[PDB]
Amino acid sequence: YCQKWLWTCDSKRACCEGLRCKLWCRKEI
Repeated sequence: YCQKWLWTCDSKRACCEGLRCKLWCRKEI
């Protein structure tokens, strides 16, 4: 689900739940 976390969901894998695939995935609220 996640993308290595702190990595740009794409060349590795999609983004996790809540994360922001915009530019780079990362925890947020």
